[PDB]
Amino acid sequence: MMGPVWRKHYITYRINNYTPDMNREDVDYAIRKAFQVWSNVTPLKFSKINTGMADILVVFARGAHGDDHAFDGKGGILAHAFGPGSGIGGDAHFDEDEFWTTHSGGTNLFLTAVHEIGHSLGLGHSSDPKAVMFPTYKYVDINTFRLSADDIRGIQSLYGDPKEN
Ligand SMILES: [Ca+2]
Ligand SMILES: [Ca+2]
Ligand SMILES: [Ca+2]
Ligand SMILES: [Zn+2]
Ligand SMILES: [Zn+2]
Repeated sequence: MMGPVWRKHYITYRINNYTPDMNREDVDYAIRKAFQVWSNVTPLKFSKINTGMADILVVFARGAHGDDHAFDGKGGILAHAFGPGSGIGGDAHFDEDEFWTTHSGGTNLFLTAVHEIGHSLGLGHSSDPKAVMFPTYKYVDINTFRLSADDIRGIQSLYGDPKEN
């Protein structure tokens, strides 16, 4: 049996609040590129909103932060998201007790965002260590990063593929 999927292809997101670890512009870029990774291999279209309320709310929070799952300080769980649904549904939370970066020190925001957004869209983990949904964090360069076949197969078993033209 499968978890719930989004039942719409236009999905909005809003950045709740910004970590202080990085330039604001880099936060915006990383989340954006991360939605884009999944846009690239489905029909889904994501758009940022600054006011109102959105499907996927992106949050930086430490400790207990108001849902069913408290963060565990620095290290441990880096972040978590919730599968498609209303409300908390689809949201992504990043543990402020990490140090989020654009590089291979601390924890790389773009690559964790890709993994959390995977969950946002309905994916679970992968047993393939090449998949971005593998539950262990490893750095790879952003220019070079690609989804695995396994990641691709799982997202597209959910939303199908693109779609021209
Ligand atoms: Ca939501
Ligand atoms: Ca943690
Ligand atoms: Ca931090
Ligand atoms: Zn949370
Ligand atoms: Zn995960």
